[PDB]
Parts: sequence; C-alpha cells; structure tokens
Amino acid sequence: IEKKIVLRNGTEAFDSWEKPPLPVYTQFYFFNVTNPEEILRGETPRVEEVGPYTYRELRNKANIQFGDNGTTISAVSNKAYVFERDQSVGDPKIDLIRTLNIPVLTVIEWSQVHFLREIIEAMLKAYQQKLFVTHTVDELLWGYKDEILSLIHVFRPDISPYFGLFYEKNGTNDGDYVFLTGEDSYLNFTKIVEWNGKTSLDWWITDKCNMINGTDGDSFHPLITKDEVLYVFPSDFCRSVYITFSDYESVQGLPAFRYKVPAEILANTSDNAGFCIPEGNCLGSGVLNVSICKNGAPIIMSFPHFYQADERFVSAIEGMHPNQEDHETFVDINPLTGIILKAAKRFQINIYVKKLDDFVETGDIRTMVFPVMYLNESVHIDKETASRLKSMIN
Ligand SMILES: *[C@@H]1O[C@H](CO)[C@@H](O[C@@H]2O[C@H](CO)[C@@H](O[C@@H]3O[C@H](CO[C@H]4O[C@H](CO[C@H]5O[C@H](CO)[C@@H](O)[C@H](O)[C@@H]5O[C@H]5O[C@H](CO)[C@@H](O)[C@H](O)[C@@H]5O)[C@@H](O)[C@H](O[C@H]5O[C@H](CO)[C@@H](O)[C@H](O)[C@@H]5O[C@H]5O[C@H](CO)[C@@H](O)[C@H](O)[C@@H]5O)[C@@H]4O)[C@@H](O)[C@H](O[C@H]4O[C@H](CO)[C@@H](O)[C@H](O)[C@@H]4O)[C@@H]3O)[C@H](O)[C@H]2NC(C)=O)[C@H](O)[C@H]1NC(C)=O
Ligand SMILES: *[C@@H]1O[C@H](CO)[C@@H](O[C@@H]2O[C@H](CO)[C@@H](O[C@@H]3O[C@H](CO[C@H]4O[C@H](CO)[C@@H](O)[C@H](O)[C@@H]4O)[C@@H](O)[C@H](O[C@H]4O[C@H](CO)[C@@H](O)[C@H](O)[C@@H]4O)[C@@H]3O)[C@H](O)[C@H]2NC(C)=O)[C@H](O)[C@H]1NC(C)=O
Ligand SMILES: *[C@@H]1O[C@H](CO)[C@@H](O[C@@H]2O[C@H](CO)[C@@H](O[C@@H]3O[C@H](CO)[C@@H](O)[C@H](O[C@H]4O[C@H](CO)[C@@H](O)[C@H](O)[C@@H]4O)[C@@H]3O)[C@H](O)[C@H]2NC(C)=O)[C@H](O)[C@H]1NC(C)=O
Ligand SMILES: *[C@@H]1O[C@H](CO)[C@@H](O[C@@H]2O[C@H](CO)[C@@H](O)[C@H](O)[C@H]2NC(C)=O)[C@H](O)[C@H]1NC(C)=O
Ligand SMILES: *[C@@H]1O[C@H](CO)[C@@H](O[C@@H]2O[C@H](CO)[C@@H](O)[C@H](O)[C@H]2NC(C)=O)[C@H](O)[C@H]1NC(C)=O
Ligand SMILES: *[C@@H]1O[C@H](CO)[C@@H](O)[C@H](O)[C@H]1NC(C)=O
Ligand SMILES: *[C@@H]1O[C@H](CO)[C@@H](O)[C@H](O)[C@H]1NC(C)=O
Ligand SMILES: *[C@@H]1O[C@H](CO)[C@@H](O)[C@H](O)[C@H]1NC(C)=O
Repeated sequence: IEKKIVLRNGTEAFDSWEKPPLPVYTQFYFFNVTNPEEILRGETPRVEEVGPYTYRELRNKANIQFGDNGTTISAVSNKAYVFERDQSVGDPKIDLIRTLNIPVLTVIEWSQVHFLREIIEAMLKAYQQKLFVTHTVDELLWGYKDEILSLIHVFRPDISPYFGLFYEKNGTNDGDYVFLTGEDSYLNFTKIVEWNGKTSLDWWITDKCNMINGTDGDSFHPLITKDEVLYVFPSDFCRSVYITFSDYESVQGLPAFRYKVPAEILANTSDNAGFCIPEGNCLGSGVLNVSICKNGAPIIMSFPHFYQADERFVSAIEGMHPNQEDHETFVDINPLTGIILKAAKRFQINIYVKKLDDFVETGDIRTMVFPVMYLNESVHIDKETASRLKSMIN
C-alpha cells in the first residue's frame, strides 16, 4: 500500500511532485520604524507592523534527472511570486516602509572584517548616508539601486549595486538538489542526500551542526507516527531543523498530526553551540546568526516578534508582541500519506545594529537585534483536492 508513493515517472506522486497541485502563499510583514532619530540618540526603538502583502507561489521542479539504480532523483525547484492586491493591505509599489539602511550596514561589516576592502570606506565619507531610509515595499524585497553599492560597483564590478531581501529570487531555483526516491525504503522518501553537489554544510563550526538532515519540508515519508521526529532542511534558513508532535487535527475529512518547531531549535544550548561562528560565543536563545549564508551581512534570523526566544530581545524593541498562535510555525500532515494538508511556516529577518565610533551613521544607537520583516509561508488544502486525495483504497 505504501509502495504507491515513490518518485518515478509512472506514479501520481511524481506528477504532483513535478507540478504541485496546491497553491502556496507567502505574506510579507514589515516593521515601520516610528522614531529614527531618537533611535540614533540611544532611545528604545519603536515599530509599527505593516502587512500583509500577498504573493502566490508558482511551483514546478526542473532539470529532473534519474538515479544510480532507481534510488535517486535530482532536480531544481523554481518558485515565482505573483502578487494578489485584494488579499493585501495595499499596492507595494506605492506603499512605503522605513527601516535600517541595510546595504550600508553590510559594507560597514565589510569594513571591519574585509570581504571587500576597508579604505574604500572612503566612498562612505565622500557621500553622506543615513542608517534609516524609506523605500517602497516592492523595493526592499524585489530590489533597488543603492548609491554606495553603485560606486563600489565601479571599482569592483563583481559586487551588484542592487540590494533586496528577495532580490532576484522571482522565478529562480535555489540550489541543485539530489533527492532520495522511495525505492530503497519509503522512509527515505524525498530525503536530501546532497545539495549544491556537496552532501554537507561548510558554514558551521561543528560536524553535527553542519549535517543535512531530512526532507526539504514540502513533503514527507508515508506512514508517519506520533512518537518520531521529522527533520527538515530549509535552504533559506541556512541550517536543518526538526519538528515535534503537538496535537491531533482534522483538516477536511482527513486526519493530521500537528508538528511544530520546538523552542529548542534556535535556543542557546551546547548541542547548538556550532551555530555560533565565533565558538563559545553566540547571541542567545531564539536567534541565529545567518551572516555567512548571506554575503557577510549582519543578518539575524528569528521567529516572528521573537517568539520562542529570550525575552530580553522582545523588550529591547517596542512593538514586539509575540504570541504562540500567530507566530508559531506548524505542519499538519496526513499520517498515512505524509502529504501536507495544512501548514504555516514563519521566519523573521533581523539586522544586528550597534554603535561604532568609526562610523557616525550608527550614532549612539543601542546594541540590539533589530526587526525588519517576517513572513507566513502558508498552505491550505482545497475542498476538491481533499476528496480525490480522500479517494484511496483505491
Ligand atoms: C555572525 O557571523 C559572522 C560570520 O558568519 C561573524 O563574522 C565574523 O566576525 C568576527 C568578529 O570578531 C571576525 O573576527 C575578526 O576578524 C577580523 C578580520 O580578520 C581578517 O583580517 C585580518 C586583517 O586583515 C589584514 O591583515 C594584515 C594586516 O592586519 C595584512 O597582512 C592583511 O593582508 C590585511 O591587511 C590588508 O589590508 C590593509 C588595509 O586595511 C592593507 O593596507 C594591507 O596592505 C593588506 O592588504 C587578518 O589578520 C585575519 O587573518 C586571520 O585569518 C586568516 C583566515 O584565513 C588566517 O589565514 C590568518 O592566519 C589569521 O588567522 C588568525 O590570526 C588572527 C590575527 O588577527 C587572529 O584573530 C586569529 O587567531 C585568526 O585565527 C583575517 O584575514 C580580525 O581582524 C579580528 O581580529 C582582531 O581583533 C582581535 C580582538 O581580539 C585581535 O586579537 C586581532 O589581533 C585583530 O585585531 C577578528 O578576528 C570574523 O572575521 C568574521 N568572519 C566572517 C566570516 O564574517 C559575525 O561576527 C557574527 N555576528 C555576531 C553578532 O555574532
Ligand atoms: C499567516 O500568518 C499571519 C500572521 O501570523 C496570519 O495573520 C493573522 O491571522 C490571525 C487569524 O488566523 C489573526 O488573528 C485574529 O486577530 C483579530 C484581531 O485582534 C485584534 O483585536 C483584539 C481585540 O479585539 C486585540 O486583543 C488584538 O491584540 C488585536 O489587536 C482578532 O479579533 C481575532 O480574534 C478571534 O479569533 C481568536 C482566536 O484565538 C479568538 O480568541 C477571538 O475571540 C476571536 O474569535 C484573531 O485573534 C491575526 O490578527 C492576523 N495577524 C496579522 C498580522 O495579519 C495569517 O492568518 C496566517 N495565515 C494566512 C493564510 O494568511
Ligand atoms: C511608514 O512610516 C513612514 C514614516 O512615517 C511613512 O512615510 C510617510 O508616508 C506619508 C504618507 O502616509 C508621506 O506623506 C505624504 O508625502 C507626500 C509627498 O510630500 C505628500 O504628497 C502627501 O500629502 C498628501 O497627503 C494626504 C493624502 O495622501 C493629504 O491629507 C495631504 O493634503 C496631501 O494630499 C503626504 O504628506 C511621507 O512623505 C512619508 N515619509 C517618509 C519619510 O517617507 C509610511 O507611509 C509608513 N508606511 C505605512 C504603510 O504606514
Ligand atoms: C514574478 O514573476 C512572475 C512570472 O512572470 C510574475 O507573474 C506574472 O505577472 C504578470 C504581470 O506582469 C501577470 O501576467 C501574472 O501575474 C503572472 N503571469 C502569469 C502567466 O501567471 C510576477 O508578477 C513577478 N513578480 C515580481 C514581483 O516581479
Ligand atoms: C542531523 O541528524 C543527526 C542524526 O540524525 C543529529 O545527530 C544527533 O544529535 C542528537 C542531539 O540530541 C544526538 O543525541 C545524537 O546522538 C546524534 N546522532 C548522530 C548519529 O550523530 C544532528 O544533530 C542533526 N543535525 C542537524 C543540523 O539537524
Ligand atoms: C515521463 O513521461 C514520458 C515517459 O516516457 C516522457 O515523455 C517524459 O519525458 C517523462 N518525464 C521524465 C522526467 O522522465
Ligand atoms: C535508505 O534506506 C534505509 C531507510 O532509512 C536506511 O538504512 C538507509 O541509510 C537510507 N539511505 C540513506 C542515504 O539515508
Ligand atoms: C549561552 O549559554 C551558555 C551556557 O548555557 C552561557 O554560558 C551563555 O552565557 C549563554 N549566552 C546567552 C546570551 O544566553
């Protein structure tokens, strides 16, 4: 019965893997900074939440190649974002948001450790730059031209003048994956054996932290059980995470197990100590330093409103109001199929900010992990895809 779900050009699992039937949505949430100058002079930051802005993902797998014997498959996954205005607050082309000036914050990082050179820091003093900027929502995620980057682009053309959170992530696959089909065992269904041609991460300080575990997270192995733990590799998150069983749900007419991301994942603990790039020093519970993943930028990952995290971070930034129900990330999956009936996946992007004497752009600013944006990656099972799926046996 389990044999029905494998990835091979005959099965229905494949056609639904190749072109996933269910629509998937990402909603974007920005924190609009209230007191920019007051922040620079050392006062507590205060933000206002702005969102969502709704984009429907267009998902198909490409460059599908076939296994050693029958046991492996490899491909890339192209996701594109199609904006839905009526499910969003406004038109992100018009709508404005004020936050940290991120492009300059990285080159400043690039000043202190030299990923490009210090002393071309000159461009910073030649052209006045602000640590807080205003750009349309469309601009921050889909890209805009920065004036510092534009100059630096002249001396070294490899660096792009364009900054964006999601810049050039429309329509493109991340990474080359090779995947384990269900032939050796169902348990290995859509497991990640290797990514980008390397089967491990080189980013993290220990052997265990650097492992690539489990599925990409958009599917699971059939015949799931309440006791076990499901590993997931979120490429964009720069590491692998697992989920623990929470409660029993009924989506549609069908059973589901609710798995959640346990607070342990981003917490400060001796198992997690490798996620500190300096070793013996990491920032604390509930935040991760994802810098090496992103071009040397001082970018911190956290859950929305710093949920599942030390509350000293929550205190530092006004307007952070973490609650479980909204900011948790959960997966409701069908025990038999392992198919995902409903889920919501939520990460937050933070930027590390501190006063530097070498740069007056930073003023007297407090040392803190500063919220820019978080997102809900969500999926719900349609009511006629429910019953065709509920048509089993056979
Ligand atoms: C989130 O996560 C991020 C990563 O994911 C974190 O990012 C990390 O942040 C830490 C913060 O501490 C940072 O560590 C620092 O690194 C500094 C940079 O190190 C490199 O550069 C220096 C200096 O470059 C200059 O080197 C000499 C001159 O000093 C010259 O010969 C060089 O060519 C170059 O000079 C050139 O430029 C000038 C112009 O400026 C020209 O005029 C000149 O002609 C030259 O062209 C180097 O010394 C370093 O070398 C080390 O590392 C390489 C790696 O390959 C080794 O090969 C090398 O042997 C050496 O290794 C060891 O020596 C250093 C000696 O400083 C020791 O620190 C250590 O034992 C090394 O293992 C690098 O090439 C660095 O300067 C700084 O250290 C300073 O402060 C400490 C304070 O204790 C002092 O003791 C030192 O003496 C230094 O003054 C510190 O180590 C990481 O680099 C950074 N990593 C990444 C990947 O980003 C981020 O922090 C995190 N965020 C949060 C919030 O947690
Ligand atoms: C993707 O992720 C985002 C963010 O997590 C979700 O957006 C949230 O959606 C939830 C519902 O799924 C919203 O929750 C509702 O908020 C309403 C507004 O509450 C305000 O008003 C009350 C007092 O009236 C204040 O106390 C509060 O602080 C707010 O200022 C509530 O009225 C709703 O309450 C109803 O449901 C709850 C359920 O617990 C009951 O307790 C209530 O009695 C009542 O029945 C509810 O709390 C939330 O506001 C949304 N937030 C944002 C930022 O948009 C998306 O839903 C999620 N999924 C998708 C598909 O987008
Ligand atoms: C996030 O916070 C920032 C900072 O508070 C905020 O940016 C500001 O938005 C307001 C609009 O909400 C901008 O004010 C407008 O500026 C233009 C250009 O000068 C004017 O034409 C506008 O005047 C009209 O405004 C009303 C109608 O729109 C009328 O009452 C009025 O008579 C005029 O017709 C208006 O003054 C302001 O320029 C920006 N400020 C900065 C620094 O960007 C942003 O809107 C916030 N985002 C969200 C989603 O709330
Ligand atoms: C991301 O790329 C996709 C793919 O082109 C865009 O989706 C299309 O957008 C056009 C509007 O220019 C419309 O025809 C539809 O919304 C999409 N086309 C089809 C055939 O579905 C999407 O607009 C792009 N988004 C951004 C932010 O660049
Ligand atoms: C990847 O998976 C391996 C095992 O599947 C994890 O290693 C285990 O970590 C736990 C920590 O509680 C230890 O008790 C086990 O002894 C470890 N097992 C093995 C075989 O090493 C590893 O931590 C996972 N890493 C990531 C990043 O998900
Ligand atoms: C699956 O369907 C037929 C089988 O020959 C073929 O036209 C198609 O290219 C196959 N696809 C893959 C990825 O093998
Ligand atoms: C696939 O087969 C079984 C199922 O878990 C296991 O013993 C084996 O190690 C799996 N292969 C890989 C590469 O994980
Ligand atoms: C992280 O944990 C270790 C051991 O539990 C502790 O020594 C260190 O102070 C902690 N740091 C933070 C920021 O919580």
